[PDB]
Amino acid sequence: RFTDRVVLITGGGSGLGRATAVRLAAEGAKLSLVDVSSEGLEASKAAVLETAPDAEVLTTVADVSDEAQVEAYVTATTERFGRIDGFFNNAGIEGKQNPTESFTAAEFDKVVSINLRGVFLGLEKVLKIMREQGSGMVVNTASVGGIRGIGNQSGYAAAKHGVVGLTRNSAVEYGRYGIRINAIAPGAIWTPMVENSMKQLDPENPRKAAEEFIQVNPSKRYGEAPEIAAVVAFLLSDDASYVNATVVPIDGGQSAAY
Amino acid sequence: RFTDRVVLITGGGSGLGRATAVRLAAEGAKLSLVDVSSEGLEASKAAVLETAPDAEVLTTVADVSDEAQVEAYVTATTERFGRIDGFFNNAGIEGKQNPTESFTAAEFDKVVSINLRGVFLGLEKVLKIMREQGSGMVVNTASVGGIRGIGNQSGYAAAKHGVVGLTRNSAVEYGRYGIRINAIAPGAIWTPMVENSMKQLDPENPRKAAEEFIQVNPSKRYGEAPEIAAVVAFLLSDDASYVNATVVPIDGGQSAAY
Amino acid sequence: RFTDRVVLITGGGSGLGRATAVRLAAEGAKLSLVDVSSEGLEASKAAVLETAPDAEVLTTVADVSDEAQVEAYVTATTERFGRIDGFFNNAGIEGKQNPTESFTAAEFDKVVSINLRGVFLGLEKVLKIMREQGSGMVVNTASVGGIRGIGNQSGYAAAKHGVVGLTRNSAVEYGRYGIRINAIAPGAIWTPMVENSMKQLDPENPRKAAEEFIQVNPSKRYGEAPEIAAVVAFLLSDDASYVNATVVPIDGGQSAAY
Amino acid sequence: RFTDRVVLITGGGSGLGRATAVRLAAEGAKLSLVDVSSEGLEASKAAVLETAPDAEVLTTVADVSDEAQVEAYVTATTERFGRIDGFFNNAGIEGKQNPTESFTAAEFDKVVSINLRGVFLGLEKVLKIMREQGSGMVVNTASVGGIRGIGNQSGYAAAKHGVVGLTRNSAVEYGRYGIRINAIAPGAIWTPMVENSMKQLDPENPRKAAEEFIQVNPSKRYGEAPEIAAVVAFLLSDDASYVNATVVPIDGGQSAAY
Ligand SMILES: NC(=O)c1ccc[n+]([C@@H]2O[C@H](COP(=O)([O-])OP(=O)(O)OC[C@H]3O[C@@H](n4cnc5c(N)ncnc54)[C@H](O)[C@@H]3O)[C@@H](O)[C@H]2O)c1
Ligand SMILES: NC(=O)c1ccc[n+]([C@@H]2O[C@H](COP(=O)([O-])OP(=O)(O)OC[C@H]3O[C@@H](n4cnc5c(N)ncnc54)[C@H](O)[C@@H]3O)[C@@H](O)[C@H]2O)c1
Ligand SMILES: NC(=O)c1ccc[n+]([C@@H]2O[C@H](COP(=O)([O-])OP(=O)(O)OC[C@H]3O[C@@H](n4cnc5c(N)ncnc54)[C@H](O)[C@@H]3O)[C@@H](O)[C@H]2O)c1
Ligand SMILES: NC(=O)c1ccc[n+]([C@@H]2O[C@H](COP(=O)([O-])OP(=O)(O)OC[C@H]3O[C@@H](n4cnc5c(N)ncnc54)[C@H](O)[C@@H]3O)[C@@H](O)[C@H]2O)c1
Repeated sequence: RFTDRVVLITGGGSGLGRATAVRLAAEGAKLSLVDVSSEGLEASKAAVLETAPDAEVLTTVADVSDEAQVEAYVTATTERFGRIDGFFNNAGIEGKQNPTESFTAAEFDKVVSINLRGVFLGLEKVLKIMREQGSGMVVNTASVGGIRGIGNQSGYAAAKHGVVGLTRNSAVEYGRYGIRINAIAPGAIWTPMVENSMKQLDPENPRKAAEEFIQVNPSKRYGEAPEIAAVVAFLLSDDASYVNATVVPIDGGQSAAY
Repeated sequence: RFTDRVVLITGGGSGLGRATAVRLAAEGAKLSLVDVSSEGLEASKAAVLETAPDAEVLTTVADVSDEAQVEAYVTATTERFGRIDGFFNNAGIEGKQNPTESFTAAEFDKVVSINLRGVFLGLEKVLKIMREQGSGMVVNTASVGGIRGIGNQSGYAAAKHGVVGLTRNSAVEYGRYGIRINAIAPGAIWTPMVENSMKQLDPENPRKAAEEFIQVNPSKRYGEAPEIAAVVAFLLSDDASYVNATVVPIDGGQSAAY
Repeated sequence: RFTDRVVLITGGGSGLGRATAVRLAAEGAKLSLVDVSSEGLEASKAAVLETAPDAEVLTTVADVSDEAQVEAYVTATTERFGRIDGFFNNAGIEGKQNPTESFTAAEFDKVVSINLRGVFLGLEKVLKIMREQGSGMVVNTASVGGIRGIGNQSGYAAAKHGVVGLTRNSAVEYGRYGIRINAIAPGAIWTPMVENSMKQLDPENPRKAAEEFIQVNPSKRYGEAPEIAAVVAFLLSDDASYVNATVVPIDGGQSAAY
Repeated sequence: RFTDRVVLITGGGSGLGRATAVRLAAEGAKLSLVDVSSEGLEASKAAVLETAPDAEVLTTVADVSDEAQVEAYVTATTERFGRIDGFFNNAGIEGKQNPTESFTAAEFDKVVSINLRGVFLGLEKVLKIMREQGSGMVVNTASVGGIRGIGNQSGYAAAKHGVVGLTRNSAVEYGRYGIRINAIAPGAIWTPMVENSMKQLDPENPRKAAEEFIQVNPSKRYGEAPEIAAVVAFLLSDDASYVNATVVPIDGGQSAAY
């Protein structure tokens, strides 16, 4: 579904970004990966070539919270491929866990700058190009914490709910051009962020924390990165031609459970 | 994604059911189509064979509001294919439009028996088979009227919201077996039901009614049947392996717009 | 806020209905209580008179699943008071717990006839009267099971989600007259229904079942009937003059928690 | 319901903040009003005293985006009253209307700093006091734009959705102490912010813009400030003792309408 289509992925040097890069490459996509980690980008490109030896992959180091660097990764992508067909606005961090009264303004500002502002900046720059093209698909990475309350994550909760807001508002504005903007709300997916999250929950026994967290999930298991990549591939393809402004939870069913 | 996978579709003699049958067959599925209309079933099978000449298609005439007939189509399916990998619980009617005070108990009961009871009976019989298999994917057809208020459709609104309830409740029960149960919430899709709906809205000028209804939609256009089939194919495939108890609107973005 | 105002309550012979009757009478309301239990209705009236000695209370025995009896209680109410200012469409049953494949059509039909059809019939008759008056407030009792999946309650989940649907659809139709129609979504409130529910969950140890069920609740406790009555009094008063088509969870925050 | 109870209100110098101050004072509350406008505060206190001459009202000039000033208004409140029983975290601005690609990072940052960061800072300082007290009620002002997509308001949509996120996350954290945190989602309420919003929509004819905007609303009219104050009074009182982590739309029913 992606033969010769250009997909831009932020946070493409690890986890969901990498898994999505691999899935899209398998479907024929041309890729532009963006991340602050050159080490991660190198590994993601290598992972991609293992699945698709002829895949064209561009890598760019950029901090999504910096507007100048956002313009930089967008320019790098268009100069290399000449267009942007898909955009996985995915970069993000968790933030240090703490109850609201102890979360701190510094940490709140940090999480908001990357998770929310970064997503806004990406949309501001990429949507202009897509409107001129008269086409384009976008997926913003929210979280179940973007539609429900997890606790001890003021910054993340505010930022991820904010991402859903950007998704709904932008979708209403650009849907008339054929552009589709949706968000995914991943739950407990075993990625580097989630592994570290469990480390925060119980530094002395992260394994116990992880096992305990998933007990209440209807599917009774953690999801894997490729399971998220499969949904993102759907939302960036022609198969989602009439899906717009939606939030798709990928959580085994927990957000719908009482 | 459906090579030799058996998919059972109710309401398979027209519209969304037919479009989904065609898309799934193109992906290699074996099909069991169910409908009250033998003539519609014949046309759907011919349509499937035009796209996939070697497709195996079973057809069964059955009224979903009758428990005996529901058991009959499920039995016909297992005797023919030996298993059920996917289930598109899609049959339904709109009901005669009227404000709540004039909707009538007769029409309310009619719509509920087909749109809600029919979906329940399907789940009751099929989920047993899927649990025994240790696998299965289910998609129940709700509507944007199942998550929002459209007006003048007491019966449809109650029944479709009910379908969402069955989806959420059953998903919480069967997710532990690897089974996934989700619902689609189609909006303005041009099918025979929507065409007839606009005729009810303004018998004197159905085209004017259709044009006026879609003016507020963010995508500025009606959706087409294949656009629904593409989403159903995703939700019935391995790509939706961690998606459960969700409702996916396919409405150009209108349910999310204020 | 209810001096001289007439409020009609179904399921007024116990739990939430009785608690609401007491609260409304304390606020000066005239009452019309409806229930299948004559014993309950008389105990409710007695409870009302303890709080408001001069309260005017009418009691009518009626089964809400029977349209003729619904018309009977509405007529009894208008013949005695001459108008209906508020309507707490509250009667309901839980239904025998069982997974979807074992829920049975008989039990499904039973729960739907009382919880869903009963609410529809009440709206059909009462909304005509309120439209003619040019005023009126309605509260339909849904449940957290009407917005989330609890498990083992196909009938209840379908019917309560259906109640939310009736609420949204009817609210869109009658809002223009100044009429407001909203729904409440109670969670773990200790009433006779919840008491019996825990008995179903663990017959040998219902006390342990109740204890374990509430552990995950953010408020860490069960709600009490008067806490629901307070919200209903708000929704049936002039304070809710611009609140329409909403679902208000009264669950300590569990439906919002991941 | 508020005899001698201390309620702190940000954005208390105008619109919803002022109307809420008046309603709460009528119910016996002691008030602490916070705003960047000294004239606004003076006018609000005068309005309160006209309704309740015996009310105790403290006013403090502070910019909610500045942490030092937030700590200052909280300290001013506790030194004057010794406690904080209710908190209406309400201050906010709209932001200049523009499609996403033209919204600008500067305007995005401005709206987020006041509407989102301001709400977080308020919760961080006040929830500590309420936890120590073992009691407290909080209402954060979101918007229909915090649960739906309005269009042309990237900053507002992101910030208000973020407010809903803080509401849910904090509510899950503090519900165990008996504290309740909820959000209101006002729609078209005729206040100074909305009047200015219509001027942005059509500078040439703001009246036409306003009339056109409300046409689709189910209630067929704009809401008034006292109608919001009535809901906030409910949410800050004992009547909402089991209501937590919810978002209550006060929009005539439009967010529920398709
Ligand atoms: N339950 C949940 O909330 C949940 C679970 C999984 C993922 N997610 C979301 O999915 C997305 C990806 O997460 P992941 O699991 O793959 O984590 P990850 O840490 O494996 O990958 C995130 C990538 O983003 C990069 N990154 C971080 N800050 C950046 C910045 N300022 N500029 C550019 N790149 C930056 C990191 O270096 C890393 O390569 C994130 O938005 C995350 O919040 C949420
Ligand atoms: N906006 C919306 O609400 C919207 C728009 C399109 C479709 N839908 C839903 O999609 C589903 C399919 O709709 P469609 O557009 O393809 O309509 P359609 O009328 O073209 O097809 C519906 C099929 O269901 C069959 N059917 C009806 N009652 C039946 C019964 N008792 N037993 C068995 N079969 C029965 C019909 O014969 C027909 O073949 C329906 O559930 C419908 O409610 C909703
Ligand atoms: N968590 C939850 O889902 C939850 C918790 C409490 C209440 N509720 C809902 O609140 C409402 C009140 O329930 P409750 O807790 O007070 O239980 P309850 O059993 O104490 O009271 C319900 C009343 O409804 C009456 N009733 C039942 N069927 C009837 C019929 N056919 N016609 C007329 N009256 C009839 C009963 O006789 C009883 O007096 C119900 O709709 C219930 O589903 C839901
Ligand atoms: N449909 C909607 O979205 C909608 C409609 C009305 C109100 N609201 C929300 O309700 C709240 C009140 O709005 P309103 O209608 O009363 O508008 P308003 O302008 O009349 O009052 C808002 C008050 O907040 C103050 N304020 C602004 N920035 C501030 C800052 N940095 N520090 C301290 N005070 C500050 C203003 O001076 C003003 O007195 C806002 O949060 C607004 O977003 C939303």
